[PDB]
Amino acid sequence: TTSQKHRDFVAEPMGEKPVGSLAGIGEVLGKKLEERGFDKAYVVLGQFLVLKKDEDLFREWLKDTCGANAKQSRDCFGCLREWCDAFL
Amino acid sequence: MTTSQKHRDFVAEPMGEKPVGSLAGIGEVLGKKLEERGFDKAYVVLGQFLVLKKDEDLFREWLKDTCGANAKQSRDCFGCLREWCDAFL
Repeated sequence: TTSQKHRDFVAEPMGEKPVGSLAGIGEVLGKKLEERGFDKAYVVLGQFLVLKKDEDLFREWLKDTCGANAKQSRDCFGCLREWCDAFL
Repeated sequence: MTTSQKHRDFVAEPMGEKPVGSLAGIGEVLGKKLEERGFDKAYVVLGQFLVLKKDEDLFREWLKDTCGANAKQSRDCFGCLREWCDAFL
């Protein structure tokens, strides 16, 4: 199952969308990401790609960086993976 | 058109699993050094470009530090990723 936020994100180029457009990334997680330099969705895409799309390493990085729980990191990973399948 | 045919072929379509050598400015010598440092697919270099927030100075310096690229090579590589992003990101 997936949220509408996921489906909205995977359907279109992300351009300059903020980090909060990513599935799983709510207001709390977004503030922390912004505070650490990840202010737009594409910067988080960048990390996903530097980590060679590795699910375990990306979800752990998201936990260490902004405190995402398992569901939140699962949803964020899945939205980036499906976005890449469509556009990359 | 003053770009390389490599640039044009790269920016014309999604990059998928293209090797790092498909990037403009990345010949066999630079490509090997990038591959040895774990940057084996073009999208991994895109990743670094994006984590650096598309900053030319930071990205070109990273490329120089990582594979020894010269100014022309690093400018070609940045320009190709910049225009790819403008087209597809």
